[PDB]
Amino acid sequence: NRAQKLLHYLGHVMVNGPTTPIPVKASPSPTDPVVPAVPIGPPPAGFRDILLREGPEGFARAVRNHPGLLLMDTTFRDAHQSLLATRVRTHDLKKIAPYVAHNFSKLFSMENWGGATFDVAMRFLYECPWRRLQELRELIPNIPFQMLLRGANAVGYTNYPDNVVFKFCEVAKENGMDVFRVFDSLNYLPNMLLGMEAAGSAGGVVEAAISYTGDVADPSRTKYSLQYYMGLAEELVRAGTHILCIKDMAGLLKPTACTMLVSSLRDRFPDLPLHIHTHDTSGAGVAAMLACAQAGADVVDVAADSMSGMTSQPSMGALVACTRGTPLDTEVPMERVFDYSEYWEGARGLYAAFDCTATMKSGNSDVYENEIPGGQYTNLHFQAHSMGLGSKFKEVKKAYVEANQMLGDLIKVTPSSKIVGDLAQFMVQNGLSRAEAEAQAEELSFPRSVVEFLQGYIGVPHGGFPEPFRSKVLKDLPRVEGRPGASLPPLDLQALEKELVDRHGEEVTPEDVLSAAMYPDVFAHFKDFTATFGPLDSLNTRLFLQGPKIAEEFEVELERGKTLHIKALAVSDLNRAGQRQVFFELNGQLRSILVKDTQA
Amino acid sequence: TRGTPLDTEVPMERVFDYSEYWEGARGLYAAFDCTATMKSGNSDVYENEIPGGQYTNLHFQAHSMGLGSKFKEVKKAYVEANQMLGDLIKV
Repeated sequence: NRAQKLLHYLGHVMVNGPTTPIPVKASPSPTDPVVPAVPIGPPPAGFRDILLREGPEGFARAVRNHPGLLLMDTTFRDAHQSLLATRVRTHDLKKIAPYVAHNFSKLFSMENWGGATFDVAMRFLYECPWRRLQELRELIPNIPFQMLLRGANAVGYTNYPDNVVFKFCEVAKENGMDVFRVFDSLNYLPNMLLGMEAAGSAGGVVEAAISYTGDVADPSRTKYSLQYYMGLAEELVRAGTHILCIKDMAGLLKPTACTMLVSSLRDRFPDLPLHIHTHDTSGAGVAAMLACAQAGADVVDVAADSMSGMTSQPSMGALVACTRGTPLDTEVPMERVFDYSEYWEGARGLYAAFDCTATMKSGNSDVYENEIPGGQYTNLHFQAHSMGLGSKFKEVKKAYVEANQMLGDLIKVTPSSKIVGDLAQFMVQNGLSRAEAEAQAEELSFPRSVVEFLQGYIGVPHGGFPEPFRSKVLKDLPRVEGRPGASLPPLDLQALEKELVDRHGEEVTPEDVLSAAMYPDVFAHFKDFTATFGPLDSLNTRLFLQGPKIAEEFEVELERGKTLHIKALAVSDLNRAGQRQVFFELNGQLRSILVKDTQA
Repeated sequence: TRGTPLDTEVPMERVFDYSEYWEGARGLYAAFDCTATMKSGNSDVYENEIPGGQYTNLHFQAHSMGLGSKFKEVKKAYVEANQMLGDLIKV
């Protein structure tokens, strides 16, 4: 039934390995983290109260006129991709919410979702991000929430019908999501326009970001000029925004660049709040970060110190220590930060089998010449080292820049980063050179992602795309021009709902429908896997990944009344055809279950 | 130090290949390493005043014998121990 389901799952776990590959021969350490104590009464006041009480622009004016500085935490989304394979369960995260709210109250809001919030939580993690965000609201009625959003594509890598994004924003407002970060990988203006328009139409604060690239301090850089960025900012604010941001996954924000860009932003709008978000990858996050904070910055994005350094965002403890005897007046009890960071350090030791510190043990430099996203850099290095790519993985990264150059130097975050990635992968695995690729490419085959990009689904960049290569490779394929969202006919989601109901549903809800609208195959895989092995989100980290050691007693809580105690007794051996018998002990019941081995 | 009068003027390409070489040679001594034990550079170095060359083997011992939760008590009385020996400049 239900308990027998999870027992079957545990048997499969013990006999086999985990479904997700384990690239590195390592096991979780036997050191559990320590939870500091907090009171039971209501938490101190943050900024969610202002939104629940005042209009959004009134809140923005209050923030702009608020004396000092503010932080907006990000320890749920970006540190995952920057450091791990974005493989941190909600079980570890359902133990901090009482601590932070009852202690921290000056935080602006929280970042929960982002780029790798669905795929990894649908491919290698068997959880539901909808259910992940649904119950996070009841524990923090103190600090609002924000997600990272992609404009043209709703949550995927290719453009989708606009009304899909409309329902996306509507349900995001309905469930408890508070703030949006509207942004698209390229500078295709209609993408940002549609994203902000949908965010406003759904009803809620619209916060926009602009990707930054290159050295804005050098006049030699011309493709993304100085006045280019201010023109973009002016036209978007003319379209109507609440807070402006300068997006940096590459972490190339420089102090002189910092001060000049912040000054330029501040002249024409010393009225709207300025937002910033970056990755302390090269190791220069804090310095230029505080330069921007001193100059004109208002909202700051930071994660915990245990997931700091390396490639992720700057630590909150360092800035609080530096900006305490400062007019910005952080003025938050900073001793609690010690125990919070130490809790997270204790919790980090579990996922030692996968991390960016697997082989590259130190922080990532050379992003100033690689301009690869850190959240994607860690994933690339992880998968390559899983494939045993060592020093030869150096050239795997090397082919990326020429792929960009042949495709034209364009800004890349969600889709285009992956497109250049697998394009360079193919380009280098064929052992190809640039001269012949430019000369002869029509006969040369390419991955379907290259063709999809060349068709024009993502959109036209600022600098355009070369005509000869697309003409040679595309042959006579149809070409999509303008906004593909308008070009793509709107599709009825009611029929998809009926299809999913007829497949496995009778009370299913539309959030499942849109999660399938990500990709139906992964949704079907997840649905069958859950309908086979049992309900998740009651199992520990090492229990999920490594498994319970023999003769070890454990407790798992799923419902309000169903309490159970489990201890592992023993396992049988290969009898005739990989059939094993396992004996488990419940609180008062003891049963033996057969499990099917597959290595024969 | 690029648009500043400090004028580092160091060829910044060879620094890269130096970095990857030193990453390669660092992995040779992979049996014991600070990063392997302590995952990332951390705060709380303020009230501890640990010398740089001592925190390594100190946390080494702490997590080698499993004093993850007992390491905080080591630094809890560290200030009091020093003040018993008098507030001292220590190397």
